[PDB]
Amino acid sequence: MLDINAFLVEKGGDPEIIKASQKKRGDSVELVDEIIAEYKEWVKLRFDLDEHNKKLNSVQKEIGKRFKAKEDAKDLIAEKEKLSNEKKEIIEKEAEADKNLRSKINQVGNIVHESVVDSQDEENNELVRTWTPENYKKPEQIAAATGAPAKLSHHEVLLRLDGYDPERGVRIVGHRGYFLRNYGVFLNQALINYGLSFLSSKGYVPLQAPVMMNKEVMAKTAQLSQFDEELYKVIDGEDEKYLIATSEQPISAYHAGEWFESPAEQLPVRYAGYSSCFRREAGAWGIFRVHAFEKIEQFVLTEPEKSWEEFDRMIGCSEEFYQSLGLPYRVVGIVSGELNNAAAKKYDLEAWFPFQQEYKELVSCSNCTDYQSRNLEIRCGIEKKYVHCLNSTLSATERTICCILENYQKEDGLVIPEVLRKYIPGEPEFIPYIKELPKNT
Amino acid sequence: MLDINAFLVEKGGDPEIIKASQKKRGDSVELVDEIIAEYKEWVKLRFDLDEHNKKLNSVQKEIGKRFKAKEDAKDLIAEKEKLSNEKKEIIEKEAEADKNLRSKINQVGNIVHESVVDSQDEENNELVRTWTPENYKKPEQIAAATGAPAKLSHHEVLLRLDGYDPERGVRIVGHRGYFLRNYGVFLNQALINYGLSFLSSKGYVPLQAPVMMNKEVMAKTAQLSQFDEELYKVIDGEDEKYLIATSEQPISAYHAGEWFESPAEQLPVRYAGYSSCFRREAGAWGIFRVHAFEKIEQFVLTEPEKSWEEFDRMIGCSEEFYQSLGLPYRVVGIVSGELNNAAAKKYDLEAWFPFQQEYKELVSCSNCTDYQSRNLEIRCGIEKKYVHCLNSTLSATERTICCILENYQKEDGLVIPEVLRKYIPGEPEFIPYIKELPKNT
Repeated sequence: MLDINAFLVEKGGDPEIIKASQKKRGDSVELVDEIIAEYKEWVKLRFDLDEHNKKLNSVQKEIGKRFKAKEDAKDLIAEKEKLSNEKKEIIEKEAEADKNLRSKINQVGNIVHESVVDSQDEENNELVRTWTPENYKKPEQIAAATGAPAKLSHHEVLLRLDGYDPERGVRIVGHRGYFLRNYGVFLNQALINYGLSFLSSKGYVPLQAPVMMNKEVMAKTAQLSQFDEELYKVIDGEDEKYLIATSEQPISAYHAGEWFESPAEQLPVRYAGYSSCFRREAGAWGIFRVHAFEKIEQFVLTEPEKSWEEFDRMIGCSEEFYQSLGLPYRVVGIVSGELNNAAAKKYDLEAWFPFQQEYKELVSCSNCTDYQSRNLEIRCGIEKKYVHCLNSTLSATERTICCILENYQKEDGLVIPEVLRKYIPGEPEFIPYIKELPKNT
Repeated sequence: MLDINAFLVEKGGDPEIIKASQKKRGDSVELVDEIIAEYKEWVKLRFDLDEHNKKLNSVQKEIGKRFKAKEDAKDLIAEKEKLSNEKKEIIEKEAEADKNLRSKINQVGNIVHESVVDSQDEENNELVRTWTPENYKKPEQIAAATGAPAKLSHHEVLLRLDGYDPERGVRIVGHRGYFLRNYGVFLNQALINYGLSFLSSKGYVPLQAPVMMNKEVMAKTAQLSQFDEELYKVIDGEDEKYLIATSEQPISAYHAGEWFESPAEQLPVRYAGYSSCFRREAGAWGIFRVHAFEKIEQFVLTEPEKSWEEFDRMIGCSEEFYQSLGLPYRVVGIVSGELNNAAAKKYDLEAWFPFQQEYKELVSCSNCTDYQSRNLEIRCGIEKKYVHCLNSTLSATERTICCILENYQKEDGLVIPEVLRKYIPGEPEFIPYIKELPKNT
């Protein structure tokens, strides 16, 4: 969340900027005035507590004196007990005010970066750049890597290759359930390992995260909507944890409570996160939108002064990865009304799906500045200064497989993307269709 | 579970053999007599239902006649309604008897194979065979692959290599939580991919299973104790699923309700299962006994006549895998009292851990005959004949890493097992210790 002082003009803050941001987000603007008002009540309580402390200390000294002189102190004792009973009430109120103030601040989104387009409608997303492989004329219903008619959807290609089983998957785990089979498995592993090797060659540290997280830690990195909507809860006898939606969650907390005190030397720290991911929300057929999938994630901590440059570097890394796979794409700047609480700015890389004949999101890249690091107490250098946290998908692997399937299909099977070959037993350049589909021409 | 007819001597069954097996298991012997008694009550109910059907049909014809002749039928109508009211009761009882009978049978373990040692005490496990690499003199406190003093435990080696993070892991997910880091990640992926390639070269079909399963399917393949003890439950709004303990669970159900009608040609079917695994029970330090880990599993369906030969083939496959990693081991035949419900026979491969100076289980191999396939209705050929199901660990990868760490350690770092090198970026032959431990000599 934002610093309490950001709301307080008298403490160098900028509440007007927070109001403008709230408005761009399409979120409550009144919340800002409410926070400021509650802050003043909290301050009044603190003053009142301090005055009671001093009066109490004072009447204590008098009682000591009274007893020393062997004089009755009933009057002072009465005053003491009254001041004491008032102090009790004030302590309770201060605690309540502090709690409610923190809950309110927690509802306010990060300050939307000035570059972001102000709109609630994704039709207004910024077209940042477009890339095509140089031998792919234009995005159309043609497989980019083969020049073949993009005749089959990703689900159909995968079925014909016998690379997954949605029917047995649904029987065993329900909605959108699936097994991967034979080359479906090898392709998924190839993307995971290629992804880890690609990032490690860029100095990222491979990090495989646990897929369960304690509630209290998760709550510090993820917004409310995410719990009562997005995350599966795990029951462990009497205890509960959450399954993660992305390794960004546990990895963001990896350095919680730590301090990069010599940041010129210690930062940036860059992690190639790997984990399975679980989402309660997944809506057609295929492994494009499912409840469980794997992701290689970039997660980076930087000095506050350097996060914007790193943002460009991280999307550049993802772009380079998709270029290496020969997949056409565009990069779009997401409108303000579509940012989650933590993001100050977000670019999506959306790759061309030639059967679908549309660009579909494969990557999101966000600068969350110090919104999470403040909660997680990840300090930077010598109120407090915190690191900036950025996250960017490298590959949601099953979804990336869908894009590969549509772009590498041809009449008799699938061409294997060159960079993935070394990661698959036999280093096949091509794998044939094994099965015909019921519906065909 | 066992066939109902196995309990019925009059139906070609062998209840004495089931009693003997129960006794070997240290489970209830009385359960067998109880099942037989309840079966007879069920039969009595069925007879009574059939007699009521015939009487009812009979009195119906008379009522028709009576009405045809325009005669009063109050007497017949009364008899009809009485027979009807009795039929209602019988139907309800039959359903209850059938339910209780099935619940009882479900409690009876698979018939323990005659080769299995009859005992409740693992000290009596059969020593089946022992293997050592030919340049490793004997199991002692010496790293088998390097000849170096096995000075460090697996946890210490992994710490010195900076290959995992138990401290940040525990903070984020609690008990035994961990991240894998750098080479810890690459080694885990290497074992997964080596394992898949090793089995696929043997004709196994790679199969990556979903890690969630619907309750009703899980209950058909896994015993009661497993739910109220072993499995995490997942909360999905109003619904619930389980996280799997091993890909053997969903893969055993992969062919549920299917029929291998030409088994000479269609069987055996062999799967190289891959998934993460989740266990509520994990007890020191390290990634040897943890709540979440990955496993490559052999899962095989065969004709009933061929399962014993396949059992030998499957343990042979696991042995060959450990031999290829240079890890000394022994194979032990688990005593009757230690078999789970489904296993008719189980071998554990236990690998030598030179720091621990003990053999520790890395592989279990079981022939479950048709105990699960009967529940899952997986038929074989032309009462009913079902396939046999066998399962054997190829590698619990994090645990296998522990064995590698102790056996490949030397004074200045870790030798990378030769077969894994091709799977790790840079194909390192050796990786140096990066960190010193607080406690040392």
